[PDB]
This record gives sequence, C-alpha cells and structure tokens, in this order.
Amino acid sequence: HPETLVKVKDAEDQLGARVGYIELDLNSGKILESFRPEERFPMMSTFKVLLCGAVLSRIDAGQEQLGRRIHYSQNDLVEYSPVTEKHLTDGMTVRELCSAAITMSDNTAANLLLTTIGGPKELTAFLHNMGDHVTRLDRWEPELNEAIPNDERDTTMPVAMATTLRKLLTGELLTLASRQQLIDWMEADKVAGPLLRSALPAGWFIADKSGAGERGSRGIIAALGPDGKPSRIVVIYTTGSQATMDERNRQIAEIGASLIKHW
Ligand SMILES: *[B]([O])([O])[C]([C]C1=[C]C(C([O])=O)=[C][C]=[C]1)[N]C(=O)[C]([N])C1=[C][C]=[C][C]=[C]1
Repeated sequence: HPETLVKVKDAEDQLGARVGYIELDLNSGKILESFRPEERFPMMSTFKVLLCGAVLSRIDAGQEQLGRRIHYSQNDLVEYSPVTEKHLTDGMTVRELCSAAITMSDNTAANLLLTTIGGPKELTAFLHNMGDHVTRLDRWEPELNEAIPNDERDTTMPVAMATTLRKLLTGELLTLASRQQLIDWMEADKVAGPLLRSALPAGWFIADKSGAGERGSRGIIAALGPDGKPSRIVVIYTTGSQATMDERNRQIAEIGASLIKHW
C-alpha cells in the first residue's frame, strides 16, 4: 500500500539509514509492496530461522534427531546466551537448542547448531540448494553482526529472505511436521516484543524472528495475518543508523502499524 511506503521512507529519514522492506502474499507468493527489495543487509539473528530450517531438513532425511542431547562447556558460551548458560550440566537437546535460538535468540545455541551441520558454509550450501543464491552466512555468533558497510558477508536481500522464508513455511523443502514445528517456534518468539508485536492487535497471528547487530543493524522477519492465521510475509531490515535501540524499535513498530492499518 502507498501509505506504508510513505512510512518506510519516513523511517529512513528518522533513522538516517537505509530501510529494506518487503511484503509477500503468503498464498500466491506475489510481492505486495517493496522498498530496496534487492539491496543487501546484515541478517543478524534472523538467520537462526534459516539455520533451524536446515536442521529440520536434516531430521526429515534421518540425519539428525530432535531428541539428540548435546553437551558443551563454559568455553563454548558467547555473549547473549540466556538459555544455554543454564544447561552446562544437563546439556540440551537439538529441539531445545532450536527453541532457544529462535524464541530467545540464544547465540551459543546457534553456534552449537551450526556445528551440527558443518558450519556457516554448509548453511550457505543448504541455501544455494533450495534456490537462494544471495543469502549467505560466513561467520559465527557474534562476529556475524559486525555489519561493515558494503561488506557482503552475513547478508541477505529482503526479497530473498522473504522468498526463502516462504519456501520454508509453505514449500516442500520441509515435511508438514517440520514446517509446523518451525512456525510454532517463530510463533513463540519471546524477544521481539517492541517490534511488530507491539503494533499487532489481539486476534492476529504472528510468527517472527528479530535481529540486532552493530551500526544500528535491526531487523525482523514475520509471517502474520488476521483471525489467527498467517496470510502475509513481512521482512524489515535496517543498517547504518546511529539511533538508539528504542528509536529503531519504534520505527519498525510504526511500519508495522501502517502495514496493519492499510492491510
Ligand atoms: B543476533 O541479532 O545475531 C545477536 C543476538 C541478539 C538478538 C536480538 C534479536 O532481536 O533477535 C537482540 C539482541 C541480541 N546479536 C548480537 O549478539 C550482537 N552482538 C548484539 C548484542 C546486543 C545488542 C546489540 C547487538
């Protein structure tokens, strides 16, 4: 809708930085609205959805199990790991790790899950396979959030991320069971409160994954819709702003409010 774009361009002004936006009809896959759809942005923690998609794909092929318990040590822990830091003794199941990575944005959980599939380059390989030759992961947490301008490492394009997230949720890449498992994890997101969710009205469905990183990097990917069902895919990225977290959260929220208003 034209008015949402008005707010996207106004978010750019407010943040003094590029904003990438795209809106996909879930059913048809048709682009409803876009802005900088084919420019690169750092993925940040939003890649953790693609990662767990990669893990579920392996489970589908009988190469991994949700119940497999993984043990790790102090030395594996990095910053922001509010779940994996509690289970040094008991370890965690693959399922628990993917939960923590997606619902809590747990960095170590993500690293642990990257180790299971053979690292950043295997996730990028997994991506090339399903037909996304743009989204790339090159580093581990937390180095991937660096967000150096013009640096293409650890970046995606809104239109690629959106299209890729649509394939993972509604495509054949994953079994019905894994598709549902992935969506439920995104639906139980615990840390994205001040983004799209803060504009989301009661009764609406949302499954999302947020991201934060450096140099004002902030993002979110979501499947959402009215009446308790997702009906569109939304991707919002920004990088380069010197604004505070709160200011950046608000601009995203406000894009979300406009998105909802002109649904
Ligand atoms: B991620 O964005 O790759 C990671 C962890 C993180 C995620 C989120 C979110 O909304 O998903 C919010 C905050 C942190 N980012 C970092 O580890 C990054 N170094 C960082 C950490 C704290 C604050 C800003 C950036």
